[PDB]
Amino acid sequence: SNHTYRVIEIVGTSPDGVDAAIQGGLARAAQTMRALDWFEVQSIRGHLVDGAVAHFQVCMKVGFRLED
Amino acid sequence: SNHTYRVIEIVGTSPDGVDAAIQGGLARAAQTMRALDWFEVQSIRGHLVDGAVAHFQVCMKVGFRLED
Amino acid sequence: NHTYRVIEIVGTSPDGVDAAIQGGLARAAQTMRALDWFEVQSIRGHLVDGAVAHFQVCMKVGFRLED
Amino acid sequence: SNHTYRVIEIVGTSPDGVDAAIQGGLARAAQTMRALDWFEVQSIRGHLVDGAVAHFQVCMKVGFRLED
Amino acid sequence: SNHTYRVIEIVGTSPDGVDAAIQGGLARAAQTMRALDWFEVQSIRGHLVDGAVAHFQVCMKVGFRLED
Amino acid sequence: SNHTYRVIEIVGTSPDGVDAAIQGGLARAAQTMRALDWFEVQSIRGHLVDGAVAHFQVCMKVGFRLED
Amino acid sequence: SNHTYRVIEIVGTSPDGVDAAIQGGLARAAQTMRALDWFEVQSIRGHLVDGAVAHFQVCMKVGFRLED
Amino acid sequence: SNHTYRVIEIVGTSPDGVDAAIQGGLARAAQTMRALDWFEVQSIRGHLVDGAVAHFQVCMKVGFRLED
Amino acid sequence: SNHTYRVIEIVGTSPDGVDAAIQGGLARAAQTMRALDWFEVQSIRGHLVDGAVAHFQVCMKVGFRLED
Amino acid sequence: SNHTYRVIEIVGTSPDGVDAAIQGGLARAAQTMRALDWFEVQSIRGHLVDGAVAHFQVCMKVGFRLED
Amino acid sequence: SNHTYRVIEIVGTSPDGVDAAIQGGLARAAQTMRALDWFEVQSIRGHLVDGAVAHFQVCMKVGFRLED
Amino acid sequence: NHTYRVIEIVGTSPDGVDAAIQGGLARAAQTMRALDWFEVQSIRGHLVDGAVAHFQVCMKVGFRLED
Ligand SMILES: CC(C)(COP(=O)(O)OP(=O)(O)OC[C@H]1O[C@@H](n2cnc3c(N)ncnc32)[C@H](O)[C@@H]1OP(=O)(O)O)[C@@H](O)C(=O)NCCC(=O)NCCS
Ligand SMILES: CC(C)(COP(=O)(O)OP(=O)(O)OC[C@H]1O[C@@H](n2cnc3c(N)ncnc32)[C@H](O)[C@@H]1OP(=O)(O)O)[C@@H](O)C(=O)NCCC(=O)NCCS
Ligand SMILES: CC(C)(COP(=O)(O)OP(=O)(O)OC[C@H]1O[C@@H](n2cnc3c(N)ncnc32)[C@H](O)[C@@H]1OP(=O)(O)O)[C@@H](O)C(=O)NCCC(=O)NCCS
Ligand SMILES: CC(C)(COP(=O)(O)OP(=O)(O)OC[C@H]1O[C@@H](n2cnc3c(N)ncnc32)[C@H](O)[C@@H]1OP(=O)(O)O)[C@@H](O)C(=O)NCCC(=O)NCCS
Ligand SMILES: CC(C)(COP(=O)(O)OP(=O)(O)OC[C@H]1O[C@@H](n2cnc3c(N)ncnc32)[C@H](O)[C@@H]1OP(=O)(O)O)[C@@H](O)C(=O)NCCC(=O)NCCS
Ligand SMILES: CC(C)(COP(=O)(O)OP(=O)(O)OC[C@H]1O[C@@H](n2cnc3c(N)ncnc32)[C@H](O)[C@@H]1OP(=O)(O)O)[C@@H](O)C(=O)NCCC(=O)NCCS
Ligand SMILES: CC(C)(COP(=O)(O)OP(=O)(O)OC[C@H]1O[C@@H](n2cnc3c(N)ncnc32)[C@H](O)[C@@H]1OP(=O)(O)O)[C@@H](O)C(=O)NCCC(=O)NCCS
Ligand SMILES: CC(C)(COP(=O)(O)OP(=O)(O)OC[C@H]1O[C@@H](n2cnc3c(N)ncnc32)[C@H](O)[C@@H]1OP(=O)(O)O)[C@@H](O)C(=O)NCCC(=O)NCCS
Ligand SMILES: CC(C)(COP(=O)(O)OP(=O)(O)OC[C@H]1O[C@@H](n2cnc3c(N)ncnc32)[C@H](O)[C@@H]1OP(=O)(O)O)[C@@H](O)C(=O)NCCC(=O)NCCS
Ligand SMILES: CC(C)(COP(=O)(O)OP(=O)(O)OC[C@H]1O[C@@H](n2cnc3c(N)ncnc32)[C@H](O)[C@@H]1OP(=O)(O)O)[C@@H](O)C(=O)NCCC(=O)NCCS
Ligand SMILES: CC(C)(COP(=O)(O)OP(=O)(O)OC[C@H]1O[C@@H](n2cnc3c(N)ncnc32)[C@H](O)[C@@H]1OP(=O)(O)O)[C@H](O)C(=O)NCCC(=O)NCCS
Ligand SMILES: CC(C)(COP(=O)(O)OP(=O)(O)OC[C@H]1O[C@@H](n2cnc3c(N)ncnc32)[C@H](O)[C@@H]1OP(=O)(O)O)[C@H](O)C(=O)NCCC(=O)NCCS
Ligand SMILES: Cc1cc2nc3c(=O)[nH]c(=O)nc-3n(C[C@H](O)[C@H](O)[C@H](O)COP(=O)(O)O)c2cc1C
Ligand SMILES: Cc1cc2nc3c(=O)[nH]c(=O)nc-3n(C[C@H](O)[C@H](O)[C@H](O)COP(=O)(O)O)c2cc1C
Ligand SMILES: [Cl-]
Ligand SMILES: [Cl-]
Repeated sequence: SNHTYRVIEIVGTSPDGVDAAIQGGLARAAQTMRALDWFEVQSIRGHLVDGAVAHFQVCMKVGFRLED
Repeated sequence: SNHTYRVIEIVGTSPDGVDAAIQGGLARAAQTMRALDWFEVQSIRGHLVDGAVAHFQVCMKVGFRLED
Repeated sequence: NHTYRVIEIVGTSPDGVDAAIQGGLARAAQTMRALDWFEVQSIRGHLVDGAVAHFQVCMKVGFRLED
Repeated sequence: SNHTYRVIEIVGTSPDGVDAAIQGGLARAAQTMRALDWFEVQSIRGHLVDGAVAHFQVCMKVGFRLED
Repeated sequence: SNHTYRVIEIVGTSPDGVDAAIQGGLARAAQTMRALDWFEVQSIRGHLVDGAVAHFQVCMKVGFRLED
Repeated sequence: SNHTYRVIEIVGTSPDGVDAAIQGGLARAAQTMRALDWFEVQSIRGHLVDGAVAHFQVCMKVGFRLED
Repeated sequence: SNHTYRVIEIVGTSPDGVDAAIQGGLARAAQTMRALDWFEVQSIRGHLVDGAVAHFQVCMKVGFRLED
Repeated sequence: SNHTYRVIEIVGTSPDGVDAAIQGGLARAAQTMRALDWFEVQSIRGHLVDGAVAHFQVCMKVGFRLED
Repeated sequence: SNHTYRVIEIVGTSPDGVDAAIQGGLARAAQTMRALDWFEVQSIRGHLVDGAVAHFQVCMKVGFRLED
Repeated sequence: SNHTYRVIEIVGTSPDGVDAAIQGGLARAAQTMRALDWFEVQSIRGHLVDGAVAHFQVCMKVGFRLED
Repeated sequence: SNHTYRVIEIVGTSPDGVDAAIQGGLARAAQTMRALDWFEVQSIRGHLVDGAVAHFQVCMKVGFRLED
Repeated sequence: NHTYRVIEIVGTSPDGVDAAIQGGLARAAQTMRALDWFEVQSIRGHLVDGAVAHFQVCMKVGFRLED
């Protein structure tokens, strides 16, 4: 037989930067999901409070292997 | 950093128009989902019957804050 | 089994997006048969006196080809 | 001689729908700008409060003729 | 009212080609999902081993009718 | 110093696959049109009947040389 | 008014350049079509012979107002 | 620090072609803007009158170095 | 309804990285603009000198609420 | 590790179909290139003769790991 | 039942225009490469010196038949 | 006057996006001359044990062609 994958979309956030947002988001996914394989960034965004980046926001597609 | 969002995709439908289709799709999401925050229209389509629009169909991405 | 044709039109209306969509499809319906679906390609409009004179909705329209 | 146009980007908002957001945004532009000619929609979005569309948000490119 | 569709994203795989990969992914979705209506290919990819295609990988959006 | 080409859009269909759907569409185009030169796939879609692919649907742009 | 427009797709060609390719195609559309209003360039392509550009090929969408 | 660039969008027009339209728009921008560095074409369009191109219209993003 | 936003485009730059480029561009915007609300990265580019990155350059759309 | 990959672009062709076109091109890349890892389909095109598909043409990006 | 094509990317430049920039790039490609078949413009850009276009820059994809 | 070549590479790094970008350009710099610019095409990564094993940044890299 042959594997099928599922691709969900999440947004990781961090006040520090793009990498921390990515990893922040993936950690929350890892808490409940198994067989996480890859991610792809869809967009990089952020919210500004008093002229400053309050949160970096990285929208990601996340691929994991489907269990039966 | 801590907050993570989930982005699901739905198609709202209505015979009345684009707004009606958007609000009908979102309304079904609100029956089961919590902390809904935003939507984005991916496309606007429709099925035609008797040379007129039977249903407007608006495809939407919908973001909500993930609970623990 | 069936082959479909996809043509591109622009429906316009001073009232809004729905009316523009419908205005355009109705003109298509006058001459074309077996119209099945549509997809909006863009939503534009012409402005006069700083207000929307016409909403213009570019659509692709799919209909089943006859023999 | 021959005309040049300027293309700015705005987001109109309304709690009623897409058309009202478009027109809401264009009215604010008209208050200060002259020779407004066309617009194109870049995206349709919205903010959700208690499962409901609080504001429809329509990001638009707006073209106007440049004065000298 | 009038239906709302849910649109999920999966990746079908097969060593045999694009069709088999497509039918492979959908067969896994059909094991657990009801009222599957349509699919759209997002991309066609593959992993290569020793200079030959090990698996075709077809990423699909898949739309089904939501139950209450 | 001369020729102009026309580009029309069709959707070929077939229960057998992507290739069959491509050829099925082009064959209909070949019944009436002359000097067909190239095609380009715009999208691969399909309708699902109780979990299986009923019809593969391949949307194509088809280019042909215009006669005077 | 509440006019409807038709958008067709053509490829104008010329050995001289992009401009010449655009007007070559539009002239051919102008031989049969009425109320031509606008064009939009989709792509700029060409064919190479002996390491030179034999023909510039400009693919255009051409919008015209439908008569009754 | 290190510079920030501003990126504006204009439409150059000319009855003569794409180059002249491009140079036309930039000449108007250069009348009032300083430290113009680059441009990128977004689209090439035109208005048609009596079956012929009245004006070429080239939409450009234009980047200049911000002063303090 | 009433609130309207403006979306300008800027390129932040830094020799240090992507985050640094983002924050430097936004910082220049905050010196003169008020009620900044969000940004979106349009692209990530850079200039190379001596076979290394002299400056990271992140192109950003930046939205702010229009005052009366 | 901290490997770097090279992505090249090829068009595989076959009169038989899409799958056959993909593997035709990959086999030619496999005749000279080492550590081929993945491909992504960019477009599916073809040439028409006598109203039939003479050659399926699949444009692919092909990623391989750079050696030292 | 055979040929494979290679697709490389170059940027032709010229102070005279888009066409000249296209031909200038292809001529360099013609100096070393054989069986050049087509090109496609990816983007039209340019560098500005004190308000005027210094160099038009046309990025192209260039396709040629691979020899054995 | 000058013609440029645009190649596509993927720089990787377990540390982040910048390090991935730089890791990739450095490998390019080992063999290529007159490297002038880069553009990021995508940011991806491989996951192991539910954490980022490698950040992968696909880039187009422009360099001036010699004669
Ligand atoms: C609601 C939601 C955010 C909760 O996610 P979460 O809190 O992060 O984690 P979940 O509660 O989903 O738990 C993960 C589930 O996937 C399962 N799972 C984890 N990895 C898996 C994988 N590799 N393959 C198959 N199943 C897996 C877990 O066992 C668990 O299943 P269970 O609940 O049946 O025991 C998420 O499930 C979701 O967004 N679902 C979609 C909801 C939707 O489509 N909305 C409808 C509105 S119209
Ligand atoms: C199946 C499905 C259509 C049903 O959606 P629904 O009828 O709108 O409601 P659900 O059954 O998902 O219930 C909502 C869930 O979200 C959870 N929830 C709601 N809002 C949440 C939020 N803000 N954060 C975290 N969890 C939330 C609820 O607790 C509930 O979970 P539970 O039933 O396990 O306790 C939908 O969940 C779905 O499409 N998900 C799976 C699709 C899929 O990927 N299938 C794989 C086939 S290959
Ligand atoms: C700040 C801003 C939002 C204010 O806009 P507004 O309140 O809606 O209206 P403005 O204050 O701009 O007034 C319109 C101006 O354009 C002029 N104008 C109007 N239509 C015009 C047209 N057809 N052609 C030329 N000028 C025109 C008006 O005369 C007025 O000029 P003036 O201020 O020199 O007297 C807007 O000007 C803007 O976003 N500018 C860009 C700021 C920017 O780039 N940010 C830099 C941060 S890095
Ligand atoms: C977890 C997952 C991989 C498992 O998928 P699966 O093994 O193919 O099938 P599931 O276990 O989800 O079962 C499908 C569910 O949808 C329901 N269902 C099926 N078709 C439906 C439809 N047409 N309408 C409404 N509900 C439907 C089924 O009853 C079942 O619900 P149940 O588990 O409460 O009984 C998949 O559900 C998924 O990717 N969910 C989203 C997880 C997610 O978003 N993670 C968040 C991490 S941040
Ligand atoms: C109506 C339609 C679906 C029927 O297509 P079809 O049955 O496959 O083929 P047609 O009946 O059009 O026949 C093809 C025509 O093109 C001509 N033709 C074929 N190749 C040609 C060529 N390369 N150069 C010039 N003419 C050519 C044929 O001679 C024939 O013309 P004729 O019957 O007037 O002599 C199709 O023509 C179409 O989609 N037209 C556009 C419809 C439209 O835009 N409607 C607007 C609604 S708002
Ligand atoms: C066949 C074709 C190439 C011939 O085009 P052409 O030589 O440039 O011009 P045509 O022969 O179509 O003549 C132009 C038509 O448009 C009509 N016309 C022109 N402008 C019009 C306008 N503004 N509004 C309404 N009608 C208009 C003319 O009356 C004429 O039709 P007529 O022969 O009934 O008088 C072209 O019409 C075409 O590609 N049609 C579509 C073919 C198609 O879809 N095939 C499907 C294959 S599956
Ligand atoms: C109004 C507008 C059309 C007029 O443009 P214009 O006639 O070509 O030139 P302007 O009058 O704006 O003059 C350029 C300004 O930029 C300044 N400037 C020029 N180059 C600069 C640079 N490199 N860095 C910083 N400032 C610069 C000039 O000093 C001048 O400022 P000043 O008017 O305060 O003296 C144009 O400025 C515009 O589109 N602005 C945005 C309006 C807008 O966003 N509207 C909001 C409606 S909701
Ligand atoms: C010229 C420019 C670079 C200077 O930007 P800057 O140095 O960052 O600061 P500005 O000079 O724009 O000053 C900020 C303006 O925004 C206004 N403002 C700030 N935030 C605002 C907000 N939230 N809502 C409304 N107005 C606001 C300020 O009052 C000020 O206007 P004023 O100087 O007329 O009183 C910039 O304004 C610009 O690029 N605009 C014009 C570009 C253009 O379109 N030129 C046309 C050439 S064809
Ligand atoms: C010219 C070309 C078509 C010939 O390709 P080909 O026949 O398939 O194979 P080549 O002749 O290049 O040989 C493959 C090379 O890759 C090298 N190689 C293979 N896999 C490798 C890898 N994983 N890592 C590092 N090197 C590898 C081989 O050593 C061989 O080089 P060598 O001749 O020094 O031993 C192709 O190399 C090409 O298109 N090059 C680019 C041309 C170009 O950019 N022209 C610019 C015009 S302006
Ligand atoms: C290095 C480079 C810029 C030089 O290009 P150039 O000076 O215009 O041309 P080249 O020196 O490569 O000569 C073209 C080669 O392709 C061959 N060639 C030309 N047409 C061919 C064809 N259609 N089929 C097969 N080979 C062909 C030529 O014979 C010559 O090969 P040879 O010298 O080994 O006999 C170019 O080859 C290139 O961009 N290569 C890829 C660089 C790269 O990917 N670097 C990785 C850094 S991480
Ligand atoms: C000029 C044009 C807009 C007129 O459109 P219209 O007035 O709305 O409708 P038409 O005049 O084409 O009439 C509809 C045609 O489609 C046919 N038809 C309707 N539905 C059909 C379907 N489902 N399948 C096949 N044929 C169908 C009708 O029989 C009629 O053909 P007929 O005139 O030979 O009897 C025309 O359709 C068109 O845009 N064709 C293409 C123009 C073109 O390509 N020109 C090339 C310029 S270079
Ligand atoms: C295999 C490959 C990755 C090796 O890359 P590498 O090890 O990083 O560097 P190379 O081995 O190519 O060496 C760099 C070349 O570019 C040349 N060069 C460097 N900078 C240059 C520049 N600015 N302009 C022109 N030439 C340059 C060098 O002189 C050298 O050529 P040489 O080997 O003839 O002396 C190769 O460059 C490649 O990917 N080529 C294309 C592969 C291909 O198209 N194969 C077809 C398969 S179907
Ligand atoms: C993906 C693809 C794109 C092509 N684009 C063009 C084009 O834009 N213009 C053109 O004239 N020919 C185009 N062609 C046709 C090629 O020029 C064709 O392969 C060539 O003319 C055949 O000659 P050969 O014997 O060298 O292979 C394209 C072919 C393919 C496969
Ligand atoms: C915009 C464009 C796209 C093209 N795409 C392809 C293609 O994908 N595959 C191909 O083989 N030829 C392609 N071609 C080349 C055409 O097939 C070419 O115009 C034709 O073969 C020339 O024959 P003719 O005498 O009928 O004009 C393309 C040409 C143009 C202008
Ligand atoms: Cl998506
Ligand atoms: Cl933009």
